[PDB]
Amino acid sequence: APGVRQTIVQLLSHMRDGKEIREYLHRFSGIDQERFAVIKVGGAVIQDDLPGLASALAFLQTVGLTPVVVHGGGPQLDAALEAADIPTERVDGLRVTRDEAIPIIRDTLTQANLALVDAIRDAGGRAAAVPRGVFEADIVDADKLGRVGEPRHIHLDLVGSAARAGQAAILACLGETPDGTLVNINADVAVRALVHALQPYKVVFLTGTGGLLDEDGDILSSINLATDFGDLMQADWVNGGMRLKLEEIKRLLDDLPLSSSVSITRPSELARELFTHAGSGTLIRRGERIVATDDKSSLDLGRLDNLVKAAFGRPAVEGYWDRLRVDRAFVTESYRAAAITTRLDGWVYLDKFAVLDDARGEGLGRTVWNRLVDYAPQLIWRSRTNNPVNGFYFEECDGAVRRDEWTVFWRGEMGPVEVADVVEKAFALPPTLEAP
Amino acid sequence: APGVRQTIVQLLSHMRDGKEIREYLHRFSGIDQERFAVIKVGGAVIQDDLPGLASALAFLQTVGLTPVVVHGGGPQLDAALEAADIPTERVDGLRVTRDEAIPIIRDTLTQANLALVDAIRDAGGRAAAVPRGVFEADIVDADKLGRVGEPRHIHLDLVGSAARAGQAAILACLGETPDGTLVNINADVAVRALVHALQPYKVVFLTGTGGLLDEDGDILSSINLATDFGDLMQADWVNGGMRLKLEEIKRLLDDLPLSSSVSITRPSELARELFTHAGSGTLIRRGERIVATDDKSSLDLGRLDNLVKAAFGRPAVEGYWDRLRVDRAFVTESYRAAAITTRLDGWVYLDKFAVLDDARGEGLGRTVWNRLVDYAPQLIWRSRTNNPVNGFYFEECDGAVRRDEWTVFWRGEMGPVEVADVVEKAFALPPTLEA
Amino acid sequence: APGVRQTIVQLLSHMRDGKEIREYLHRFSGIDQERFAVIKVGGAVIQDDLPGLASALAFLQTVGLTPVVVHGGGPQLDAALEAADIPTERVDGLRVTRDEAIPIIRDTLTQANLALVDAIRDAGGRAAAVPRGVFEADIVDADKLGRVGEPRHIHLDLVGSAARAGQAAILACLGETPDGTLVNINADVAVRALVHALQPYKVVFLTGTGGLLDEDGDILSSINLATDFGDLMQADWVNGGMRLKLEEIKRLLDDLPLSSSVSITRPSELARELFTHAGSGTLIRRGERIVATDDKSSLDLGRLDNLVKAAFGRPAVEGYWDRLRVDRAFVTESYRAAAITTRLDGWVYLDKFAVLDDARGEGLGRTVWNRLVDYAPQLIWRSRTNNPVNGFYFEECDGAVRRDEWTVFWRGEMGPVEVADVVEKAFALPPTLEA
Amino acid sequence: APGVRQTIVQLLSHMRDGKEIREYLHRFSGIDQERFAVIKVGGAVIQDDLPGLASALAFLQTVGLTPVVVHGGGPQLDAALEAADIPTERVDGLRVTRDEAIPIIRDTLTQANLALVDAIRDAGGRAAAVPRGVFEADIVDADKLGRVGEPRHIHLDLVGSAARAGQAAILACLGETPDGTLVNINADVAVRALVHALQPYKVVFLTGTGGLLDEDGDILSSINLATDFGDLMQADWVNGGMRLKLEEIKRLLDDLPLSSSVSITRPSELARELFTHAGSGTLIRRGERIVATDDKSSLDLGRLDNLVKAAFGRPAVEGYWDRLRVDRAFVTESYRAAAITTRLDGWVYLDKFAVLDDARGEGLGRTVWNRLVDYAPQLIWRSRTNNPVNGFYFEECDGAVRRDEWTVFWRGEMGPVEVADVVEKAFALPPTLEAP
Repeated sequence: APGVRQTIVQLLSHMRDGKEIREYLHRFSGIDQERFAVIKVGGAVIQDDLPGLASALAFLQTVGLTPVVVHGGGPQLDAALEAADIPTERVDGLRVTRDEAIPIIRDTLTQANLALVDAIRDAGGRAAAVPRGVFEADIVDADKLGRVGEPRHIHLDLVGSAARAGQAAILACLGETPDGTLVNINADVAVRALVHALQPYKVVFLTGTGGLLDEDGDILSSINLATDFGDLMQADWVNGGMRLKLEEIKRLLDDLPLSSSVSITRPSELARELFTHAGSGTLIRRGERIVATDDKSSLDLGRLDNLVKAAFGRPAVEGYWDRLRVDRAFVTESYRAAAITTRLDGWVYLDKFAVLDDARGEGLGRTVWNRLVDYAPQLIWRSRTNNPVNGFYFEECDGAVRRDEWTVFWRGEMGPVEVADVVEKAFALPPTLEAP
Repeated sequence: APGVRQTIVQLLSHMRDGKEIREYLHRFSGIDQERFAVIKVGGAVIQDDLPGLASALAFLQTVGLTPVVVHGGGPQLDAALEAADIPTERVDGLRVTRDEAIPIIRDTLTQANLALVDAIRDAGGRAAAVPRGVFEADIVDADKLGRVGEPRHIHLDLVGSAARAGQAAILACLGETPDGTLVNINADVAVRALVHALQPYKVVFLTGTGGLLDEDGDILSSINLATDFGDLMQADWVNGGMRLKLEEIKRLLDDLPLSSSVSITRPSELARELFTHAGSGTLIRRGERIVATDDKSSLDLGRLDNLVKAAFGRPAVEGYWDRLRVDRAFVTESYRAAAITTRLDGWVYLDKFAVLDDARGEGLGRTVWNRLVDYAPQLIWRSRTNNPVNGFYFEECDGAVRRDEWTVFWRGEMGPVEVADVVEKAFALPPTLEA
Repeated sequence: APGVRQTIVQLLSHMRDGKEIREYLHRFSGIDQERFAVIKVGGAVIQDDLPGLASALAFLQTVGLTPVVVHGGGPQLDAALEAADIPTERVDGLRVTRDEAIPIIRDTLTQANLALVDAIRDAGGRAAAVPRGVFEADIVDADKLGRVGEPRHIHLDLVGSAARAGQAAILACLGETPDGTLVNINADVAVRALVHALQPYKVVFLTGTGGLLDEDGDILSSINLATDFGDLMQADWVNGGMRLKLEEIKRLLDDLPLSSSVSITRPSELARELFTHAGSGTLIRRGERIVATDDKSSLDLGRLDNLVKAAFGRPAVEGYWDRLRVDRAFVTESYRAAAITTRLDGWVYLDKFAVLDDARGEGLGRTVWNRLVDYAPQLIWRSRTNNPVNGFYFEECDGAVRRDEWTVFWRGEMGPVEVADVVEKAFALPPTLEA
Repeated sequence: APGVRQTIVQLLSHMRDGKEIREYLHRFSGIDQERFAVIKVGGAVIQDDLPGLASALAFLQTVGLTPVVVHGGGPQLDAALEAADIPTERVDGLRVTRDEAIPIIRDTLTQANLALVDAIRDAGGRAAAVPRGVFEADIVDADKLGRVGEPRHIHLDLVGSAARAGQAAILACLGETPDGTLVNINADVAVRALVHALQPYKVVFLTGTGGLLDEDGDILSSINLATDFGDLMQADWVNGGMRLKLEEIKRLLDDLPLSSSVSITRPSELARELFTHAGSGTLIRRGERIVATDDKSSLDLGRLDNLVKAAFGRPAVEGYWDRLRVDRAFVTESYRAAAITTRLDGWVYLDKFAVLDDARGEGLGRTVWNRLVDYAPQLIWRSRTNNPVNGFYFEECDGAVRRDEWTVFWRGEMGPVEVADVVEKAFALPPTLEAP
């Protein structure tokens, strides 16, 4: 194994979008090599675009990553079994495939599966086709739904055989009960059980839609279940469809570490989505709630002082928290990220902003900032010249002001005359953390 | 992938027998994806010698060849883990595995199967494990034999997915009826159906035995079903066992092109057997019958002169064939191997013996010799000292005689005084090929 | 050899900064055998960090580049094994090694040298150790300094024998007078003579220090001898040490083509320094003086429009240059980097700033900025929000102002109220490049 | 290291001339990798045939072998220093190179050396040029011979650096005294000291002559110093030249294990010489004396019975050695190989022929056979049908006779009538070793 990595990495060291690939490699250097990625795909894409999914899969595996790919044959089977016939039966709320449809789906996927594995190989990747035997599942209903079952135990045995070898495990979605009765698993129950078993770092659904949509119909650049979910279920414009995947993605992530994430995208924007700070697709985390409030008394000072000591590096001076006045407060449920407003000549003033190393990487330091600006469109703050984080402040503000030691910033459509006054004030505020 | 294929020629280009690999392999340009090779193995070898088969399979695939390997779990299943949980195997005709044994064989082979695929990768080969879903088979008997079935249709779909990628398709021996009923195919019916479907160039069973035996117990260097089979079934020393595989191998080849062949061997002699003109193991063809004749006139001279020019390397001098007298003639149907007797002072005398490089390797040069000695127990012939073949002549004869240039031989329980005369004649006979 | 060269492109073809290696390397198609790179190192690094230099050298050579490395044994010889047998080094001008120290330095470097070549091979590189016989040198002083000499003629014969084979020629720092008298060249005179002989494109000293320092003690991101040198010698904070290497590096480059450049760095920042437009270490060129002017007329417009089309990517609108008013103009001699001031309400205003990709990497875009600020302590300019350069503008300014599309900047100790006016002007100024 | 071998060997397994290359590889698998081969070369070959030596060297190294090559510049310097001048001085009995010739030979060889290393690389091999620093040597005479010295200690340090890397160490023949005085070593003293230090298995001198000559002028297919040497020094036709190399080669081998050998040949016959059982060049061993005699009483029976028990596998029946009559006896000094003649109806009869496994491989079983036939041109013997050694008997005889169990052979221009009688006798002789 330590053979392909070294160079594939001495590569990744110098690039614009490199720092965030070599490290996946090191993390899953070994053993959790498949713990890299799960990836679902609706029947359509593989059919109408056999070639793009394929071009994609071969980049992850060559980089050291390991897609463990799963596919259904929505459209090729959905339509191919009507050519044949006896296609209708969807008993409870989803598809019943009675004894007659068994041989079709085998033969179809298996056809396609290879089509995909070979499509994968065509693209320069390495992969193993693993189209039977992954899902042990119990058939739970004999009469009604016909011949459909449920994932009870997972033989990861096979995937690892492909992966260990640097192959993308291309699991199709069929299964065998443990006595052998071949069964059709609708792929979602499959993906879960699977994501469960594997604990990948990322899980993606490839569709032709290739992004998800807001009220205005634009692509959705991230969700945060932790906060967003309830609302999100509960809006009309959110069409029937969009409430359920969200149900399911919350479980998928509710059952993985948070360190996990998710996109849903079209193959073409696949590149821009995993490794950049904008992108084109939906990434979904569970992320964490933010706690708000104007009520300095509802917050844990012992604990926040405990938050602060770790982010920056100093403890607040004595008698300080008592003295703080305070306008509005944002603490994410775990007291590892927080934002605080005092006031000044009417201007909302950012007093302290502290995000622990773990929180920034989860992309949380960043949700925080967001309720803070939704609430304060006109905002002033200051900052040490070296706080290497200054750069994010310049990217976001509509104002700046630098002296040797300190730099006062502002964010709002104000003209400097106005600003100069509170700003002058801002340079004058004293240091809140002790000495240099 | 970069370093592999290349660092295989400018490697085997600095040695003596490099032309025979390029020439059997290039001639083995039956890529046809996987139409390369089928390969049975008895349960035993994988167990007691996981490592050998494995070392072997990795040479074919890196060379450009493509073993499509298949395996049962004879001993590992026969014994341990079937005897462990004390289930026990029930035989009616051959083995009945009733509903109880299903989970064991899956779980056992599947174990071992990966054991082998990983054994394969351990050895530096590329392979895919294809341990379920190749054999669609019908369970034909419900009550009696329990849960056992029969190959009706073959999804080569899988093998080609491994092979196409340069993987040794390592199909283990289980199957699914088309409705799904998991079933135990006893491997033979599997291999046939399979070899049927595939039409490989070569098909080899691997066993501990690693060779097959004659009357005297020595390894058997080739058979020729075409001629040998009838007798071969019909000899007592030929033990019960040895009659049937021959029954089956006749079918396997009877159902493949003749261009096909077959070894049965232990991993260790696998090297010497495929690509050399001696070897160590059993190669089996169907070959062709030879018809026996004294009739110079019933033979194709234009064509034999065509056979001779290729074996040795000179053409017969003018007016020769017409001149040739001829006591008796053996040509294998294809005019690529032949043996000819003239006469001399009563002694049957080998005049010419030519077997083309292809025929030698098929083990046919060698059937030819056989009717020739069944017919002439007392025999004389001669030969050049360098004809590197000489060794075989000395292994066989019961006489020799060497002078710098030529060497007269004889094969018969005669005392030199008798012999000396025809022999002296033998040295005297002139060269039949030019300078 | 098969797997190496190839598994280097379809590898660095699936990443963002792959064009800059292909483009500095292909542009670095100064194979000229070894005319690739020279590389000094102080005794220390090889000792305390045998492994780093080593990890480094193996990247150049596998890439197609060819480090011709040279080494002294500063610390290993200075201390241990010279202090061990208690000989001790005698300095008159710099170091005298009288007859007694000969065997030590041979034996020491030669040790270490292999240590490095093997360190090199450990790292997956290819190299040849070339630890005697490169420096033919004359011992000029017999009595005083003891046994020390001077490089008169260079046998590159050896280096090319290692390099031609894809070996990092690892010349250690000993020499033989032409009659044979083994001699200790203090390495500098060696490196010069050597860089002289070789004409590499780049030449780098490796030290623990791994960067060079300014007044404030920060790493120095580039010098420009052409302009900087005089001042540079002539500053007190510039400590004794820092004046001389600069003396020597001026000569080294004064004697190479300008196309040459130079880092001085610690192994760890070696990556970021050669192939990026920021980096971490000292790059030194001779660069060229800039002459200072307010005379629009003394500048080559056809040629500047030629400079501008390349940096940004649009051409100026018609009748423009004629229109341009112009307070002051900085063009580096080569018309590949330039800065221009118009005016506005009294404020010097940066109108255009264009540095071609080549100039940036030479660290020249950056000298330019320098006379521009020495001249205009109070300065205003503007900029697109995306011009990925913006960051440098924010690192420098003492003012900013952002709106969706554009961003007005300023650099001076002014209070926003003053500024707001010219700034409001700044946002108002129209685009100078088309759409 | 275990990287290049495996395949380079799975290669060598099937060939006509293969069994005798893979094993050199295994022997010198590691560590004694340079203990593979030394190789000298006269100035001429590298000049007039830069390309052949070169084509040669690259086959050994690619096969796993490791030539450690040494060269002088006989002709290119011999002639190039007369262009210059002051070329004459050969003080004792060989060449004096006074202070003036130092810079020439450096500069010449070093030129050529690289020429050879590059010639080596041109040929597809891997090599390192190691043209200074191998020979530490003392200059022993200051005034007379000018500036020439003598090999006192050997830094093998360098060779191993090339070899370890799979390079053919191409040592040129210059040296440095330990204080540094550059000196010219005439290459022979160099080769010895070197062969000494290295203990290679084979050592070869490449010349344009490319073989050595007998009385009749034909190429000499092997010598055996052990026996041949005294005579060999002592024959007139043996010209002045041919007595001395033989002096030197005896020392070279007298100071290496016997397991060693030697050819002297032209590059073109280099292929046929190391790996076949004829060849074209001279191979030289020390080999071992053969002891002869008709005197059964001068031989060690306890010991021969000790020889016999190991070769075949049986001990002679009781009272046997006493009974043996005996015509002529050949024992090589070490009692590990022997040949014995009794008589029968006048015909010299080979009674026992036993060569221990070690002796056959030294090629000694084979010298033995040779005095035995020089002495008995008409010879009869017999042999078991399976004694796998039968084949050598057929290659050599001018007669045969096979029955199921035994086979009677003869060697001589006799007609079978004559022979049949002693032969009939031969089949009738009883087994000398006990039962099957």
